[PDB]
Amino acid sequence: MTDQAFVTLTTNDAYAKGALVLGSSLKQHRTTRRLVVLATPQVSDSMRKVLETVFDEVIMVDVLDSGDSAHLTLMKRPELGVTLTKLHCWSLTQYSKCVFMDADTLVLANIDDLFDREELSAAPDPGWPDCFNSGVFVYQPSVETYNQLLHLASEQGSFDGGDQGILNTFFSSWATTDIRKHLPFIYNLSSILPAFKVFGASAKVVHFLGRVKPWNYTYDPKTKSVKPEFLILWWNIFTTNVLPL
Amino acid sequence: MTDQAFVTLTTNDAYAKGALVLGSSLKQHRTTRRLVVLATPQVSDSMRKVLETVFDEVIMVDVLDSGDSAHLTLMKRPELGVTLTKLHCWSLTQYSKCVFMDADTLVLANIDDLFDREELSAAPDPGWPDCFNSGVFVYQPSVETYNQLLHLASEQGSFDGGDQGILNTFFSSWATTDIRKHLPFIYNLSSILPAFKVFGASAKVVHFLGRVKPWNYTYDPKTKSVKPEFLILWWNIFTTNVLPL
Repeated sequence: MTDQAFVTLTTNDAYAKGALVLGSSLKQHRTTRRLVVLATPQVSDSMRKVLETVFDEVIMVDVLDSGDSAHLTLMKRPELGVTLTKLHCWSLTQYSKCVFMDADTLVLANIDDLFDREELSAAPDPGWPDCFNSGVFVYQPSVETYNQLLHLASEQGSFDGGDQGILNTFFSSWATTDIRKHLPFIYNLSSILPAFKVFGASAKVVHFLGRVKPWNYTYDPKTKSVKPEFLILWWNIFTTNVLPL
Repeated sequence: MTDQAFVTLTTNDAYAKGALVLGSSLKQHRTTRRLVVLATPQVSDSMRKVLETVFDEVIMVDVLDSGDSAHLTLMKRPELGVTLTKLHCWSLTQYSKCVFMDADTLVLANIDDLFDREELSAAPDPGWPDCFNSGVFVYQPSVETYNQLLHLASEQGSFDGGDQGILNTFFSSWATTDIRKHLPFIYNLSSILPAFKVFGASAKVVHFLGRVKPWNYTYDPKTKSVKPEFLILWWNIFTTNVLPL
């Protein structure tokens, strides 16, 4: 299936270690789709070489470059540099449908059935459930949709300063229209109690939303612990699958 | 509209002060439906007299009495006394459709359009959004449905020990079937940040989920403060509307 792909984003070498675990977990449960990672010039050249060993395409996005399609929007909204870089996922018109996943997510089972969904399909966000969490969403690349999002960013910006705010404003009918575009919470399980004991075993994707990202923990290979099984599995994939590359 | 009603529950005099504010807020925004409160013998006789000044029906429920329909279930599940008392809302077969609201909720605008919904319509719960919050839900009373819930309580109980767990287990298709049965989050806004600045103004019902209930705060009538505008409005309705009764 060279027609569809999983898309992620790395703005530095720290988040690149998260995408390496995400891409390895996508390979571990045997995905038939392509693996795409969007990278900025802040990612070092040697870290991009490590990313090529996991992902099928390492696409460079530099919103600071005047030739970039989102550069004029950046001058109006200089605080949305990361957001405008992520919005380049709609520019990947070589694919018909994609599933974007942030670098701080981890896959626990095959989620290729997400490509049976339409744009825009996303899981509900905890805290404000009438907004979807932009950590995992199924979309369809389009130059039209991409230019629509850039104009919305220039006109209004983002009410949370990130991508989730503007994406919820653009796809504002998500909470009341089609329930098939509501992904189950197990496709984007927030790391932040009795409900977990009943449904947490059916988790497919865990979203690390804590203050300390998984790669910023101090991992002890002797005890296989850190300074909670999901955080241990992240470092297990990182040491077993990612490092020998 | 003597055919439909709002239903609440009071197990003691402390929660009875919350139902007095809830019923007063329902009267403040002019509801055309009946006001029903379920009370246990633990509510004092004089507090029931105060409840009759607000609600149209004060219905007594005593699961400790051997003649109660849920008494045999209580012997199997002695920890679900409050839950089995709340489940008596389905026994109110004199109404065709009802909207249950917990005593720790507060109404900010007319929500009579909730009776355009079907059973079971409820708002998503924050924390685990694939489960609905049982603080506000639209249901249809039925002896059949009530006996179905009692048997589920005897067989499995509740995975959270309260009503929300068993109600989510019984109405398990809520998260994936009809989106019209997904009430907007403003119909049950949890008191527990950038999303509030955009949508919080459209709030219709606020659900006080904090550790300290609104009636357990120390209210100073001089400064109109407590020991945050929703907690102030609760005590304003309590002092202006409830006390002169």
